[PDB]
Amino acid sequence: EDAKRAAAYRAVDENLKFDDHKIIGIGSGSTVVYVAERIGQYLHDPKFYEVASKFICIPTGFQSRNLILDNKLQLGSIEQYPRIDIAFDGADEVDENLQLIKGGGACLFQEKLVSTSAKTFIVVADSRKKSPKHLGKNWRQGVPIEIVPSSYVRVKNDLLEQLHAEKVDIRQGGSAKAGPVVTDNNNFIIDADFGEISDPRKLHREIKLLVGVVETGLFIDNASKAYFGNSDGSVEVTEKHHHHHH
Amino acid sequence: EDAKRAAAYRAVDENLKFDDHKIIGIGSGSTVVYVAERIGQYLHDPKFYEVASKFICIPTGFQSRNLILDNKLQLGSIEQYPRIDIAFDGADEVDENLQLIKGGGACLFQEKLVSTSAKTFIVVADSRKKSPKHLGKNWRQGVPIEIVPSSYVRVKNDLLEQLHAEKVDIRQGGSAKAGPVVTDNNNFIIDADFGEISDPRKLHREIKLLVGVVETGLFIDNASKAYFGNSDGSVEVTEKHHHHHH
Amino acid sequence: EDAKRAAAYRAVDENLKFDDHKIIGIGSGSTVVYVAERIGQYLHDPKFYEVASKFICIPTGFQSRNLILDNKLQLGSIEQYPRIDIAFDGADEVDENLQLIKGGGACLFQEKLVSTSAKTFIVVADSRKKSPKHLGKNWRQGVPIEIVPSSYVRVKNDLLEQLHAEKVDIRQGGSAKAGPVVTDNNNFIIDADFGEISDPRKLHREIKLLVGVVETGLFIDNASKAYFGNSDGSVEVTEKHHHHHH
Amino acid sequence: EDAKRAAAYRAVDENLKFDDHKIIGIGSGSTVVYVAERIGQYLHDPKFYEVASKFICIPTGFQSRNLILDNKLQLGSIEQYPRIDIAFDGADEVDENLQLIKGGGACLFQEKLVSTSAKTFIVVADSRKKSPKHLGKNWRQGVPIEIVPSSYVRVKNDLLEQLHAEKVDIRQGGSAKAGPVVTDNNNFIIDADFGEISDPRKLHREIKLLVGVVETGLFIDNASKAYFGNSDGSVEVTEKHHHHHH
Repeated sequence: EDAKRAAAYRAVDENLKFDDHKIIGIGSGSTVVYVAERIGQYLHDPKFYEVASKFICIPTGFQSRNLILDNKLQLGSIEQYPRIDIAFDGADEVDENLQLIKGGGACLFQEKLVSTSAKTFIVVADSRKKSPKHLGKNWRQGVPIEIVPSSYVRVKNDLLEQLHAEKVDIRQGGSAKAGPVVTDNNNFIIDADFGEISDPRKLHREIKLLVGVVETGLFIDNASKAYFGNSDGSVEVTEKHHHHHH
Repeated sequence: EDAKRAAAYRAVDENLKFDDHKIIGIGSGSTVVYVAERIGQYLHDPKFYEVASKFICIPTGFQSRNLILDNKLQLGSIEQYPRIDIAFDGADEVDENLQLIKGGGACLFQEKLVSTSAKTFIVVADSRKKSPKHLGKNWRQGVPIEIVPSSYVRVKNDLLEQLHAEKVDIRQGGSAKAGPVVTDNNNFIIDADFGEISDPRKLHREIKLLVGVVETGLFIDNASKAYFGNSDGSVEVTEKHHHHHH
Repeated sequence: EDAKRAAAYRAVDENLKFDDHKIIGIGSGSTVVYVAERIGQYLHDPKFYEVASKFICIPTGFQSRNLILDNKLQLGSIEQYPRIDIAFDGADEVDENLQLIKGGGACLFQEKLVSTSAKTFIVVADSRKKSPKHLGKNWRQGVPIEIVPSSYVRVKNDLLEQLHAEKVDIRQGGSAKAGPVVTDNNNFIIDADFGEISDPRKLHREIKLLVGVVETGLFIDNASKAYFGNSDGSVEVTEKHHHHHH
Repeated sequence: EDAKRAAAYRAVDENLKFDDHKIIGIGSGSTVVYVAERIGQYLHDPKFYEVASKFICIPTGFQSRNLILDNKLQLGSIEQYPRIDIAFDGADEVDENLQLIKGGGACLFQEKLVSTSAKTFIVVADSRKKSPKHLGKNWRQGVPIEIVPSSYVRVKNDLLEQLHAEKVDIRQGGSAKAGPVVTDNNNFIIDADFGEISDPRKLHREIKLLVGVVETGLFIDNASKAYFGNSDGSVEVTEKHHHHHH
């Protein structure tokens, strides 16, 4: 939690341009908590209250919608505000090229609709999310894939037989819900282990073309920067072209 | 698990009438596992295989659908088989009048559609489910209530303000899903604590009449018997009119 | 269309209180078009622009959401604005006691969630909607009933067998969609003919208690006034206690 | 209706192999009516009753499910029977290479899930469906595209801006439902006019990769034959490699 907040405040302070940005994407993170918190803080500041009052915040589902309202920020919809200025969100893993695995919380669809509608997309995470090189290195649970519910047998068959997935499960709802997770868009989630992914761009397209697949947890050529919090208060940043700094 | 299986085998053996019953409701239990198992066993028996081959099993959602198929039983739909002969299911709590709290797994709607379509409804549970007297005694988490998603503020307001609920939460999906649980019928779940419920019949009607409420986890005048497993291998049975035996 | 607009402008002018009302319910009408239009006109007026700029308009689904935006009014959600000051909507039929049949457009659920969240509810219609006495007199197509999709056989059976409905059909989608209409809340619609309905309050409760029923198109003790347009430009008003005037 | 039935009976008689085929896909046609009818007729025949009794018929949504049951055929689900032997369905237009436009009834998703799960796919239509050359020649209403509901602005923007669509509309529900059609999979439908489509394979992939797109009405390299009924009782057949005959 320590690390999570560190990354978030730097991400907002360095990238949110009070002169340029009005439509802000707020993601489904447990790290974004501190993004919404930071933005909320600017609204409590007499210096920025007037400009921050006018920010319209676009959610990526229910926790996100909640984080916005609870921070007293204006809540908009992506349908009314389709051109987003800047979006902040978490990630389940980030690779050396700022390709992401997302969807650990089953909200990958609206996360991607928002992030790919944004001029700038910023990821905020704790340092464990930063892979030595490839997606699928430390996030071992699979690429989340949102699917039409009637297709779960077909999609599982295709992922195994055509795409050579190593492991494919329809995500179940645990103690909160018996049987399959249903998303905010009324879909199922498959978690598909592909091992370490060397060509995530190619992998995404292959999964996306499948009959039954709604969207993948692979976010490709989208994030412009990722901020990673350390417990020790420090923050590392990954940018495009393999450039990284503290 | 011990206790759970004990109750299940007696429930089936004593109540499933191979001469009379063809359409069988199979519930969303973690105790029903052993009901489907028991029924499956009769199908592996040369004596009963021919009759049990012809059973059509009606599920109460995805685990249930799964338990049926995995036990090699014929799978039907409630729409095609609306008159069910006998249904078996679990319960989160059972009172002295065989009124039930159900919905701990968020499948209360299809559980009730099936159980109230059945001539006979049998509950199978471990002994912890058997209340000293009232619903809400040992199940402290609230009556599950399935609601239209846009209504969660309204329904919460009505439950608190009109019905004097003690605690009202929209169930969240835990680590499997960020934000609210979505059911198999695309709805939300509210868990509403009403304390110990002295008139569950009255309570059910009041909740059911609310704008936003789809169905309640209160199963009223439905169960004809409940079987309760003890670890010690013993099985207690509650029947109508406060009659109970081993 | 003539008549429809007449009723709408009087309804708004006489009932929208610029001093008292800020949260306005806008219904799913083809007559409400002219309600949203009228409200929009006040926003184009330098006298009222500042006050009308601050109105927050709560939709009852997609046409409604559209009418609001296209009239340049602020769009809110019922979840964020649960206490509505005044709501305007259409009706498929109105009886002498201002009980309504609604749901001809399959939006009855969100229509009722909004209208019953409002301090004041005003109906706007053309004169054909005004029954000589009872609901079911000139609207012959049935009471719309929103139902959980898996329950359509059960609900039809109950409506016929328990409630003695005269005719029960699951509404089909016509040329736009093969098979059953699916609502904005992912439900089916049954249209149930009960003939002329002498006790709509009793009828509503009976349908609402059924397993599978989400909400009914019977709006009971909700509307405080109804405005009816004539082609001839005239407007008749029905109020509580059988009082009617031009 | 005349023409529609002609095509259907020949399609079944020539392609349904009572020795080889057990799992049969039944489509969402208004022409398939006569396919299900024909199959049903074989079940009324003492010669074929025993073999046809064992056919399991996989539906492509509600009319289809209905056609199966009403013809007394066994009803299965694609999840339980994922490998389909032969599927029959209609089409909104067929080109010279047996590429199809489908989705006029908003059931394109489950139609494609079924047809692409089949070893053999046969189209049955009246002669108006047979384009002189290209898709989009006589079907002028657009390629149906199933989309996640929150994405309708984004998808419309992408179709116009990236793919140069000529016309893009979110399909509305007509008199049966105010606002957007919702499909059996809880999605919206966009009808996108691309004019006459010279490379439907390329077009399908481009639309399918879009954020918000669930599935397209472009069925590519799927149909092995198409039967076209004439009023005059005659039937024309298109096969692979531009081969056509009566």
